[PDB]
Amino acid sequence: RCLRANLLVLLTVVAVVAGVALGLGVSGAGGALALGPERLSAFVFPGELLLRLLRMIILPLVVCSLIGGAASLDPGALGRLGAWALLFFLVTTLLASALGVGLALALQPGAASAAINASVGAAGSAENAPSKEVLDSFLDLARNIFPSNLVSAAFRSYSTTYEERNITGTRVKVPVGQEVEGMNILGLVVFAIVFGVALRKLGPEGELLIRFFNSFNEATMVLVSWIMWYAPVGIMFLVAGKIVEMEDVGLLFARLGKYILCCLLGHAIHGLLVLPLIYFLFTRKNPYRFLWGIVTPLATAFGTSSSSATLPLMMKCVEENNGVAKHISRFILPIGATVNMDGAALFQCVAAVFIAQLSQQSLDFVKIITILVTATASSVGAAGIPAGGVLTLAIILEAVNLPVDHISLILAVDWLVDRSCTVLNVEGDALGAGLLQNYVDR
Amino acid sequence: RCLRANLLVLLTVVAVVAGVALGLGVSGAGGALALGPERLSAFVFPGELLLRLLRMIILPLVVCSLIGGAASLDPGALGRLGAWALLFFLVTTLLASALGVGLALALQPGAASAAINASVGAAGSAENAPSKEVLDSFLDLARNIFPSNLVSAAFRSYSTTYEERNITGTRVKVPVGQEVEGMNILGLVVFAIVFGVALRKLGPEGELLIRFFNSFNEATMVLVSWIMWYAPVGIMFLVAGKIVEMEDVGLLFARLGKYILCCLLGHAIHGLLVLPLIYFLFTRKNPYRFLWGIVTPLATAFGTSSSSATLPLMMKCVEENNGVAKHISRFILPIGATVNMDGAALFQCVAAVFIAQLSQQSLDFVKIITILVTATASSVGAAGIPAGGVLTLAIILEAVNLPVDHISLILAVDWLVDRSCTVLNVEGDALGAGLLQNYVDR
Amino acid sequence: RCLRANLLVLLTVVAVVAGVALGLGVSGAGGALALGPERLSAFVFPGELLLRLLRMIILPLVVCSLIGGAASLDPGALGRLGAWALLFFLVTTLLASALGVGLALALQPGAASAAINASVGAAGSAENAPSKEVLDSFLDLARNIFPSNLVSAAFRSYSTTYEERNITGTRVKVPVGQEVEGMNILGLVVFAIVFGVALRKLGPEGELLIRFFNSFNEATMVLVSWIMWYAPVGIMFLVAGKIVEMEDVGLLFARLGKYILCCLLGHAIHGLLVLPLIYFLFTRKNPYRFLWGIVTPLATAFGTSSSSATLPLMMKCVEENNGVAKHISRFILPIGATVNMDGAALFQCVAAVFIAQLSQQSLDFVKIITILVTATASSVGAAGIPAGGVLTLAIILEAVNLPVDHISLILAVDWLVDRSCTVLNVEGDALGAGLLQNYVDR
Ligand SMILES: O=C(O[C@@H]1CN[C@H](C(=O)O)C1)c1ccc(-c2ccccc2)cc1
Ligand SMILES: O=C(O[C@@H]1CN[C@H](C(=O)O)C1)c1ccc(-c2ccccc2)cc1
Ligand SMILES: O=C(O[C@@H]1CN[C@H](C(=O)O)C1)c1ccc(-c2ccccc2)cc1
Repeated sequence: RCLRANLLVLLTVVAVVAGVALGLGVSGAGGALALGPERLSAFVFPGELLLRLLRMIILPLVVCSLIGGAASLDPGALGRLGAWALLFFLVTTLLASALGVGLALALQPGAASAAINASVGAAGSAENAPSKEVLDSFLDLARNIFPSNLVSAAFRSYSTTYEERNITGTRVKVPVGQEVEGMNILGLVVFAIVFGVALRKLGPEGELLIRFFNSFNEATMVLVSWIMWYAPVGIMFLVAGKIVEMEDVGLLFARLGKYILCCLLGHAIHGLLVLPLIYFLFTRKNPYRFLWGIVTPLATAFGTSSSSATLPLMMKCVEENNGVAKHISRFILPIGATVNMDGAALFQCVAAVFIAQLSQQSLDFVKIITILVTATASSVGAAGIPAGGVLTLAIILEAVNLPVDHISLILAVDWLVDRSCTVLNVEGDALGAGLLQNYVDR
Repeated sequence: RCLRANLLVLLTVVAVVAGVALGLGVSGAGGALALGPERLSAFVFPGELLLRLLRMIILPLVVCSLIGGAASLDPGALGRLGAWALLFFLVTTLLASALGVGLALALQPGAASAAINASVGAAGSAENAPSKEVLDSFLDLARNIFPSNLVSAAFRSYSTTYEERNITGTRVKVPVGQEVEGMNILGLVVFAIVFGVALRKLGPEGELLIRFFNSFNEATMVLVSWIMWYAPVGIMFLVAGKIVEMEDVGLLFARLGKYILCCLLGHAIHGLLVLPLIYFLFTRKNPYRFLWGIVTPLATAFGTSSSSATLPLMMKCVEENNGVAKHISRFILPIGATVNMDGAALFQCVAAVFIAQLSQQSLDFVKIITILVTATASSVGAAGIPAGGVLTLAIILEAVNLPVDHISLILAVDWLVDRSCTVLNVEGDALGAGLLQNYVDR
Repeated sequence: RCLRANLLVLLTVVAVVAGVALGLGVSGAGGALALGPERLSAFVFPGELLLRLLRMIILPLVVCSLIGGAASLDPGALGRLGAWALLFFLVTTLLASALGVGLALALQPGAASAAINASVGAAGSAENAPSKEVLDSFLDLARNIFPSNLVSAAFRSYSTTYEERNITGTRVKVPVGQEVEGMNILGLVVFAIVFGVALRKLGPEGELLIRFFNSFNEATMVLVSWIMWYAPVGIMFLVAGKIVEMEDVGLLFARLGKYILCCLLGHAIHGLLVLPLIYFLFTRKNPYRFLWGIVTPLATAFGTSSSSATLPLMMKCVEENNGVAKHISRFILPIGATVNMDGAALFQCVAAVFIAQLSQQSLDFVKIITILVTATASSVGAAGIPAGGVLTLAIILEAVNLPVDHISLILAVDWLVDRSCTVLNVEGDALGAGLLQNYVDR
């Protein structure tokens, strides 16, 4: 039934296109001048509503899916599957970062152009920042792993601020911990996996609880169906709002065309050559057909710019349309979302290479390897914190000591490239799931 | 067994009467002068303890009751029942507001009297307020519906404050969102209903989870029995404390007797003529007998002045004493508490008409309809936020541009009329439940 | 199998000893000068990680264990068991406080010595404090009992701050309530017990839910096994960090040797004479053998200095190694942790007697009884709040009006005696559990 099957894909693609058209027409016809902030809020509000709906269920779906998936195969096979999955995610993120270096080095987006100016963008506010240390970031990562409280971890994460409690002499900023807002999805993932392993360690005592969590996840999936049918309206209004919130006639594109083209080309090459090649090599099944099977979550990622929001829609589409195993999907795809960020590592590395290319820095071999490794680790470093969309580039440049004086340049255009990043991240998650499904099948 | 059956009703009526007598005697014999703030806190503390007990269980009871009630009848009948229930609540709230107009217009409580003075009450602090816009209130309503996180929604709700982030020129206050304290019971209600519909959409997978939630609610009901047996002491001490906290020899009654009489008469006429007439018309069964069946929750509402607190006691009494169906009770009565506020719409409209009557405003037909509709919507507008006992009148007067210069007059006497409001709200909820029980039975 | 059975006990004792050796060697070899704050954080971080792990599971384990234990015996036997348990905890805490008086009165640690000076310790900051009233502390106790919301009670507790809302004349600080951080484990304990009683009041409706909670607790116990195998590393690094954070060559020991010896001797006499004597008297079974059965939780308490953290390890060890009944363990040991603080009452009383002994106060009989009773009540007074490690001594001295001018003396050495306090608290909990197991068996 092609007409009914492809209806959703048609609807969300039409939603994205019509949202772009609506926003461009509104901005050209007057935009904010004809709109006002109140009508801007009402115009963006369906987007905020879709993101409120899809952030409501990631906690049930992630927790109960991992508990229902971990306790479906014995811990030996689970350990092997988790290890090969982490290896796959690490390799894909690393290949993405290397592709970013190879593109930004060649196209040279940091050539002398309008982007050389940074007074308007920075205006002295770029240097002023928390300036989180790399060690403190890794410690906050390993403290959001193994949370102090599960309930608080359902909406809070640990962030190490810096006070000035060294008045005795030579004032040095010292770390203090204070829980902030944002889900600790990494901690919940680890707790859930460990729980499911515990229930598989038990036998008849755990059958009730596995039945509970599988039923709960199936109910949440039934909610996901209806959220999915709502999603095109939210995507349309969200995209229209996010191109009405800033003019996009071509001024910022004319400013940073090489950098944005480098990022989008890197994302497409990662998402249409590298990972499809890996899938074909391993499972020997049409990767582009599989990619067409998941267009609706990809479009939702492009609209939403959060891997959080698109994941329920994705797990529904992968388990339903494509012939991916239910337990493998449950175990892998949440872990893919919180760890694999191929696009994030990609455009972080490309941004670093761009800001280094302007001012003519060297970056011969050692600094290249450094940016690769710290981008690969920051794939998960940025994962626990939702606020740090591109904030993690500052700590990278602190590690390797580059000019952070114009990091605010990307914040004007962060809303664009992060979308394609989200697309590639969910794509890499699904391709890992398919590969590991075939590996477990063999 | 009349002696054992009516014991609780006798006990709570005696508690209210003895609390009034205790507070009046203490205030006459010296009150605070003989008491001190520390003994005032210890004297009110049983009231605070009862409200802490009854706010502990509304979350379990509401969530699990709606999940156990929604998934007891098919979604078609559920949709019809929900639609006729919302229509009933809307019509009752609208009739209440019209009754408020009809009374305040006739009795004319805003005649020239001591209430004309407002310097002592306002003293310039009335105008200073957040001044929340109507659109922003509706957006916060639809964002507390569809919460971002369920756990946070168990004790937090979304409130749009206003910052001054327009330093570029012509400083205009802009909205920012920041979650505040207070349960998001509307969001939990909607999520729970949707969940129960999902479990009914499933079949054998959901039987476990329905059995879980029904068992959990029955356990919470068993707690409610013991809280109910404690409740008269809390009501007595609470009422005594709330008339010791301000002198009530008759000064404020002598000031606002017409307004308070108008509100209480409106509440009684709504609760003893209109809704009993509707019940008799539809189900043809003794409405005043049914009203006598539920005296203990009504007295608890009068003491507590929160529809939150009285609801567990009410659902216990309605399912136990009166012959109302268990599933219909579960589905309707929580939704009644968070949506139907007949008394709130009533005294909000009466307060508006009173403040308009002083200063001799017109309010011919269009403004009357405006106050009716905005009161009907603010019945649920004030529902998500517990702090806004009468705060929502300011945004109404912002919509229709009346003198808010003396809104602080009612805050001295808000503690009185809100009690009768709570009584009428729970009464309207039960009468809707009985009507819809008979409709489903037919 | 002695070699495999005693492996854990060997490992944690070796961990404590090696942590002491590591910290002393690091402090002697340069300590902070060779370390830096960043490496100090990385060196303490395994300790923080163990405490994050053991605070993650106390909520599941406490809640589900009490629900699974309360609903295993009928409410009559439960009421008797709870009453005899509270009587036992009260008597043991009182005996501990009397032992503290008897030791501090005899050894006279407040003799004229270096400890007479307090300018360096206090420096005027001792008097400045919240100065919480005793009545307000008891009210906050009874409001953390019977929480307003269960979810918030999973990570928040009620603390009455004091504002200055008496500008009308004679500015007097007035209480305001605002929820703060810290688990409301007392409220969760009471709610859980009451819930389990409700499920036992029900019959077939509750069997599912009891099976759920028992399965959930068993899963959490399975997590506890792995946390237990990790624990020695955390204990070693934590102890090393907490003796590297301050020099302990003997300066503070040379300052307060009599006071610390009094506290440790009181703890050992309570833990090795009084309670073993009671156990032998009642159950007639080797108490020191039972004490050897639980060495690993005692060492964990000595390392961690929190009865929160050690309790999962303790309930595992008591149910597994020693022949204590599962239901009795579940019901008693959590209640022991949140109520019985023998060591806390002990060193609080000893600290009071020490600060009274310096400056030559009388403390004949009435003040002795006062300190005993307020210490016995503050055993649970300090229990709800984790921040108040020794903060509760100030409100005691407010009750009985002693010099609080040098309360900051103990804060330098609070990290030492609180460890032995935690050891004795968990020890008293287990001994109560064993006694009541034998009583129920008889
Ligand atoms: O902050 C993030 O990363 C940046 C945000 N936009 C870019 C993108 O989403 O690709 C990169 C982030 C967002 C979402 C989740 C997530 C949460 C719950 C379940 C599953 C996933 C993790 C990390
Ligand atoms: O703020 C409110 O409305 C005013 C407060 N006092 C008046 C009254 O209670 O009638 C009007 C409010 C209070 C309570 C709940 C509620 C919460 C949970 C379950 C069920 C109900 C909704 C809204
Ligand atoms: O603040 C406390 O008491 C002082 C802290 N250090 C000393 C000690 O732990 O002995 C005394 C405290 C700590 C922990 C818990 C606890 C929490 C959850 C489950 C079980 C228990 C109660 C109260």
